[PDB]
Amino acid sequence: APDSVDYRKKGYVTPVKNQGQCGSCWAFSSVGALEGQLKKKTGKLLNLSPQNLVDCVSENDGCGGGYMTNAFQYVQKNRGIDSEDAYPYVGQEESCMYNPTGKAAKCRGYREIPEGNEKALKRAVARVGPVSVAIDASLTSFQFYSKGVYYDESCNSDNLNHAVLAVGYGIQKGNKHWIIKNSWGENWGNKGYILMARNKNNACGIANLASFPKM
Ligand SMILES: *C(=O)([N][N]C(=O)[C]([C][C]([C])[C])[N]C(=O)O[C]C1=[C][C]=[C][C]=[C]1)[N][N]C(=O)[C]([C][C]([C])[C])[N]C(=O)O[C]C1=[C][C]=[C][C]=[C]1
Repeated sequence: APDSVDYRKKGYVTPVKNQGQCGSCWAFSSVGALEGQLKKKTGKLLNLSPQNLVDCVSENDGCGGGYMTNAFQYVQKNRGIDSEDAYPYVGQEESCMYNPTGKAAKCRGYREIPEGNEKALKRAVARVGPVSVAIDASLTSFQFYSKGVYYDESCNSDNLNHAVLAVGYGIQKGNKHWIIKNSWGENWGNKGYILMARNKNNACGIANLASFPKM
């Protein structure tokens, strides 16, 4: 486990997407996680379908919200997930139309990080790859972030309200951080990314609800 790692540099990350006016962030987090592993396992990098999840995961609420663990279990039971091309994103709830022939991957379960354990989280990102996480993205300081390691005393570790993708970690000007991939488009934050404080008392609940798919 290095002191710094960026999976974008390793080609384990697809370009930044934009969920739009739909609470499908959980879907984008799941997908991002699957894409890392799929890349790690097969050597290819393609866009998996968040819409597949939105319409098909019955234990979740589509645009009204959901959990990544539910999304992972779905892919396992369904024995697959479609590629973005085979099931494009519409940003709206629709009936499940999973196309078996557009299948791009699947998974055989998932693994959760010990709640609140930033150490294990780092270990997971180092060992396995991009990890799905939930944070508190309610603060105005988060909405308008652009540079530097983000942090705010007002952040609530118990009000988890946004699922996001941990694609790395490092240290900038003395500050350890998490390299986070958002789904609000590229013109947001730093080209769609945000570096959030690491080892700063589990800032914004970064390690409270994290997991990764297993293939
Ligand atoms: C996430 O999507 N978080 N919400 C957003 O990011 C919002 C959604 C609103 C529709 C506005 N912003 C947005 O969509 O805008 C994009 C944008 C913003 C600014 C500039 C440009 C573009 N949805 N939240 C969840 O899914 C949560 C998180 C989960 C990981 C804990 N889950 C949830 O609400 O629970 C649902 C549930 C599931 C199963 C059983 C019971 C409940």
